[PDB]
Amino acid sequence: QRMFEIDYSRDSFLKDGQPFRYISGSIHYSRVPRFYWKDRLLKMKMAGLNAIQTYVPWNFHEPWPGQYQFSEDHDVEYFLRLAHELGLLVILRPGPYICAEWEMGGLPAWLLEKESILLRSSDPDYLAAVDKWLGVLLPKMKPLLYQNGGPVITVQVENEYGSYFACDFDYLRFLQKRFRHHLGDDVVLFTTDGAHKTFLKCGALQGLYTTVDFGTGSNITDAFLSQRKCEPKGPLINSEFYTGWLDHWGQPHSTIKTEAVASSLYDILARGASVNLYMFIGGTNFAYWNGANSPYAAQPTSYDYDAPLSEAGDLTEKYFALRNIIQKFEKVPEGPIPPSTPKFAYGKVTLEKLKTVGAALDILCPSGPIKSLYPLTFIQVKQHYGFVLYRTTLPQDCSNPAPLSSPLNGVHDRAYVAVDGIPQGVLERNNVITLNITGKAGATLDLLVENMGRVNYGAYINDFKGLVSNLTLSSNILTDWTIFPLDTEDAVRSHLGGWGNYTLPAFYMGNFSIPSGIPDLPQDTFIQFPGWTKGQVWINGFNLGRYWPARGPQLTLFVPQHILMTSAPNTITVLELEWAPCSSDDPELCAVTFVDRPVIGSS
Amino acid sequence: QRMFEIDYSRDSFLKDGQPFRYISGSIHYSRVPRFYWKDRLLKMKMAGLNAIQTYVPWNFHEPWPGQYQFSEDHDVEYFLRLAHELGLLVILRPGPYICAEWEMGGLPAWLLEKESILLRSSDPDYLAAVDKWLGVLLPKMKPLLYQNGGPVITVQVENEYGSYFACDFDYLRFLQKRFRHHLGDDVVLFTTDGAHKTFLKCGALQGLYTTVDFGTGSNITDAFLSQRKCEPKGPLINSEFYTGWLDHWGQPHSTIKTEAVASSLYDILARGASVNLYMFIGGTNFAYWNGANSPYAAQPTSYDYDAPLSEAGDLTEKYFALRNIIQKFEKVPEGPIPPSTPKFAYGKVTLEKLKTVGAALDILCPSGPIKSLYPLTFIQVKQHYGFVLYRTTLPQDCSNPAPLSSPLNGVHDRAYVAVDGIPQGVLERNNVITLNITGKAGATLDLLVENMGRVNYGAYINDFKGLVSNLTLSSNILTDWTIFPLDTEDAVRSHLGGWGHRNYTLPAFYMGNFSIPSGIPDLPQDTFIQFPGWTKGQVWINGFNLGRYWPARGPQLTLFVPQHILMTSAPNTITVLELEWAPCSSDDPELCAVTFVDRPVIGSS
Ligand SMILES: CCCC/N=C1\SC[C@@H]2[C@H](O)[C@H](O)[C@@H](O)CN12
Ligand SMILES: CCCC/N=C1\SC[C@@H]2[C@H](O)[C@H](O)[C@@H](O)CN12
Ligand SMILES: *[C@@H]1O[C@H](CO)[C@@H](O)[C@H](O)[C@H]1NC(C)=O
Ligand SMILES: *[C@@H]1O[C@H](CO)[C@@H](O)[C@H](O)[C@H]1NC(C)=O
Ligand SMILES: *[C@@H]1O[C@H](CO)[C@@H](O)[C@H](O)[C@H]1NC(C)=O
Ligand SMILES: *[C@@H]1O[C@H](CO)[C@@H](O)[C@H](O)[C@H]1NC(C)=O
Ligand SMILES: *[C@@H]1O[C@H](CO)[C@@H](O)[C@H](O)[C@H]1NC(C)=O
Ligand SMILES: *[C@@H]1O[C@H](CO)[C@@H](O)[C@H](O)[C@H]1NC(C)=O
Ligand SMILES: *[C@@H]1O[C@H](CO)[C@@H](O)[C@H](O)[C@H]1NC(C)=O
Ligand SMILES: *[C@@H]1O[C@H](CO)[C@@H](O)[C@H](O)[C@H]1NC(C)=O
Ligand SMILES: [Cl-]
Ligand SMILES: [Cl-]
Repeated sequence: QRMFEIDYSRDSFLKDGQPFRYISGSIHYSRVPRFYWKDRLLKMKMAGLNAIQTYVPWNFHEPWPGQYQFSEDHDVEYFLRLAHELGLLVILRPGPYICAEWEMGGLPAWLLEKESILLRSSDPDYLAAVDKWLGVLLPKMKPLLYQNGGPVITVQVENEYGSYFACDFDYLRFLQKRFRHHLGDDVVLFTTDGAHKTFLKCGALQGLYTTVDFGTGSNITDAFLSQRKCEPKGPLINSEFYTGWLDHWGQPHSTIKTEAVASSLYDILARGASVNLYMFIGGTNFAYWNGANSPYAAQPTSYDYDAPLSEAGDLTEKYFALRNIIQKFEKVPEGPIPPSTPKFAYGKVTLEKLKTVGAALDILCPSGPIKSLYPLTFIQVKQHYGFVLYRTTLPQDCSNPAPLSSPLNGVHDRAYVAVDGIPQGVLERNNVITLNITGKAGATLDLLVENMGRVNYGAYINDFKGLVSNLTLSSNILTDWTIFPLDTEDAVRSHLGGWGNYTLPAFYMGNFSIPSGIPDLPQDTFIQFPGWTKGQVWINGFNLGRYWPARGPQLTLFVPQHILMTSAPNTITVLELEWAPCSSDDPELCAVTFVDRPVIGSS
Repeated sequence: QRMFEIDYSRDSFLKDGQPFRYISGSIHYSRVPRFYWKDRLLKMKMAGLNAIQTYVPWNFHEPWPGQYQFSEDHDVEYFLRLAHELGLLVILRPGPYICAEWEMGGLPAWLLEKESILLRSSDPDYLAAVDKWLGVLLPKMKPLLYQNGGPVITVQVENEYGSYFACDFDYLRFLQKRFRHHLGDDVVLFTTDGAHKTFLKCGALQGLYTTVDFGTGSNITDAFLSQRKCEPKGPLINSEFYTGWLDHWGQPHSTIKTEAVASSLYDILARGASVNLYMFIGGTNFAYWNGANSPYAAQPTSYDYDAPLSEAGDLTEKYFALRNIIQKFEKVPEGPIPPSTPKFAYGKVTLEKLKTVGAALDILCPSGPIKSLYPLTFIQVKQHYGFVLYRTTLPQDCSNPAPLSSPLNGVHDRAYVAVDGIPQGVLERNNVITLNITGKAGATLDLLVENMGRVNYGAYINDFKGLVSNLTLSSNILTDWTIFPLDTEDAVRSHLGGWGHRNYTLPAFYMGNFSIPSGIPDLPQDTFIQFPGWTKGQVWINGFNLGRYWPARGPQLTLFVPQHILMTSAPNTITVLELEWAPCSSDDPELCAVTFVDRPVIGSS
């Protein structure tokens, strides 16, 4: 009965045999707690959007081969039924690579167990993994297709493949074939590339509808001329019309002026194109989900993206401006719009040192260490995210400062160094490849190595983390390593088994109570770390992401109220990696602050 | 052993043998929805108060004799446990008369079934009923007494008795005897009166600790000296230190400056005096609970009182300044203060007229009317609050306007008049006792009479309501009356029988529905409803009577709507009973509407 298709006559979509144009906003269910899905979707519907667009991050659902996460916050099918229920159509972007400022562009790290794998190509081991994944994901998506009573109207194949070096058309044909096998022959399949013949050359394929992306700085006539070169008939489509842009730690927060977004949007819409706003809400890279660009620069925890809905889902000026623009082409729904959530400043919460990482290896590594003559990568020791401790012992005496070095810039991505429990400093990928250490002969040399996010774009998406090449001490190669994978998540959640200048990396814990019986508490809040330097934060064992007040521009992290409790005290755990304000006699300096406003744009 | 006593040697209270003085705030549980009890008491705790004071309005708990309300919003026992769980002490004021700008000063209207009753006196019928109420309420309060493990440290007997004319000391001794009977010999019993010998004269009694009240305009030294005259030894106590004042419809909203309150509080506390702030939160007079003053002037729906916590419980600047003053004397609790609740503007909701009151008689009055030669009062027809319809026929032709009058000024308190379904205007207690009417001989004369609130202070608390004396037409007494007491609360919850039982316009019901989405964490929120183009009436949402609106007079324009009576997915039904003029006649539906705004307007122009 229900039909969605391209008609090449009036250069648009037909939905059930009538002209249709979509006005869509991106929302990534993996960046919004499920608790807030309906709030974010309804606020989108109230803006006049007739569709949403989302990415399926493969690594978010298949963290090990044959092990799947489809429940609760990982419940993509529920997210799509929710959008359908609210009268929203869906543009589905299942990858397998999605880019998206997300860890390894969505590709699982365990693909790198074949060290020579060519990602995003007809590499047969890559293809076999993708097919297995498609064979799990696509049967789930099939009943959600418009034609089968669901909201899914079009499906993107890959993501900006014309920007990748490999240019493997056999790979794209494999995807087309497999998508067609699981989804049937009616579903509209499409690609998205940069709006210029140089990008379309390797991205476009026969039988996949070619669409472009571009933001407020591109000539709109030209951008659409580049799409029409590939598709002379059918809908003009901008699949990613930038409402804002991404951040990197240590760089200024990106913003795009409302007026530019509204002007461009009106223009796109008036030509009768379908369009998706990237992002409409950005949300947050919780835990270790953020990505990175080459040359190595990680994106921060916040994925606010200067979107119309702020990271916490607030209604912004930009929100109402775009709504006003869409009102010129559609009647938007009636009624008042769900509000920006109330925010509460819980104030200062004092922390106490629980344990250094060194002192906690029993619980961080219950299996015992892996021993190896040379250093092993994260992939080889079977850890994907977080931190691995690399231990050796000095061979020569170092009373005088000896150079500890990764000659091949093989510290991926940052390493916190200690000799016999004296902090020595930091090795930084691309930036600091040498550091002067001291200690006795037979001293324990510790390098705590952080994966700061796998690169999500470009040639270097095969980003093994860890010590990926040798380290040398006074030009001599350090050998005889004792490598500890670290179950930081497990250990924080069990209060490190205790259930019932630099400083050494350590866990700091405190807590705070919220009164019950109060109809408006708990509320959303923002955590601040003044005096801290770099680390990871959990509240009630929930990993809220990374803090780095030392680099900016993000100083506060979003804390959604639903992980806060009133029946029992809430516990905050910080893993500070470089310097904690906690030696002081004054214990009041060893503390975090909850504030009612975000600071993601610090100078 | 748990003890709380007056230390007469040391001019002080002893709590478990230690010196104690209290810094209390008034909160009336009958004026805050239960949903928000814990919110207000925690805000009051976080202010630095170590006690709260509250009244028990008898009529709130015994609407008819031997028929009690002690559950939910009427659950005083629970309110007190909640104050105790928060570590607050409680100063209980159970009347039996409480004043409090509350209908009849808390006295049940049914006491008036004896027309000649002398209230607040040793009149034997008033005593019997008081005694019966104390036998119900006081045994419930006994285990909440500090000595028995609860929060209650002192208990007020009567309320400003010294201001009342009767000066019946036997009455006071009767109360003391019965309070002692149910509560025991250790409870601290006390009285409150104006800070001046002319009030303390009839208020004070041996055995009851004498305390005073006074506000920011009183001389603190003179006030405490009047107290010391009755009580030479023991703690100084201002039982009602006014942080603001009451309103009346038609008068500007009363405010008292934060500075004057702060500096008076400082000085009271510098004396080592115990003090209670009246009000700390004021809340709302829902339904028909408001009182009035003589000469007749009703207090409005809002009981904001310019309190440190606003009507809807907001922290105000006054709150912070008062918290700061207390901090100078006492350590105040640590941690963040629960916030002002989020308010939400639901916007315009259109209503439409469902039925005039005239057309809804059968559902409003299902047992039928009472027939009487001359008019009967609300009490005689067994209705205490709301509206009573009086009906007769014109005994003569009035094709030329003829005067309808209540020569003895006996329309209590407002009558909405119609002849054969044509509205004629309004009769008003004091202001307008005559109204010109037209109609044919034998036409139906209707007077919809509103009880605007029984006087809560003065000699005139025996306020019957209704047509309390005869009407004349062209000077001749009108006879043969058909009187319909109106069951408006029931009729509204059944949607005028629609849902079954599992210039002027005719008084009429207007209804309209609005939805709020489910699965949104922060919806529904508190709101405020406004009535642009409407005149005077009653409003319900989901059958919860939010009180009276009178935007024609002010100063209150909005009414407070607590979030917990609002529902998701299921439509919320607004019912408006407009009494004088509805904006609903033109061919513009969008005029027939109300608006929900996110800020209160109780203090305008
Ligand atoms: C020249 C920049 C091209 C890199 N592409 C980007 S950076 C921001 C966005 C998101 O990553 C999105 O997932 C990409 O499709 C397009 N894009
Ligand atoms: C000037 C006459 C004073 C009448 N008493 C009042 S008006 C405000 C307050 C409350 O009504 C309160 O219930 C009374 O005790 C004292 N009082
Ligand atoms: C866009 O480019 C076209 C040429 O294709 C040109 O005619 C037009 O002026 C340009 N518009 C803007 C906004 O620069
Ligand atoms: C190590 O020490 C040598 C000699 O003291 C010095 O030249 C060098 O700068 C040091 N390492 C670094 C960080 O450059
Ligand atoms: C380290 O050096 C040894 C010996 O030269 C070599 O076998 C090994 O491959 C090197 N490892 C890395 C990661 O460079
Ligand atoms: C937080 O928890 C610790 C230990 O569980 C406890 O000592 C403290 O009272 C709690 N609240 C704080 C830190 O104020
Ligand atoms: C209050 O009255 C006393 C007399 O009892 C007087 O000494 C004092 O000056 C007065 N204070 C004020 C503020 O008027
Ligand atoms: C009633 O009408 C008479 C004229 O018959 C007039 O004198 C009088 O002022 C009117 N009274 C009122 C209350 O309008
Ligand atoms: C009504 O008038 C009659 C006759 O004067 C009188 O007996 C009676 O008391 C009056 N009733 C009222 C309620 O005024
Ligand atoms: C008002 O809502 C009630 C309850 O659902 C219903 O009985 C009535 O018919 C509704 N009217 C409108 C216009 O929605
Ligand atoms: Cl997307
Ligand atoms: Cl009180």
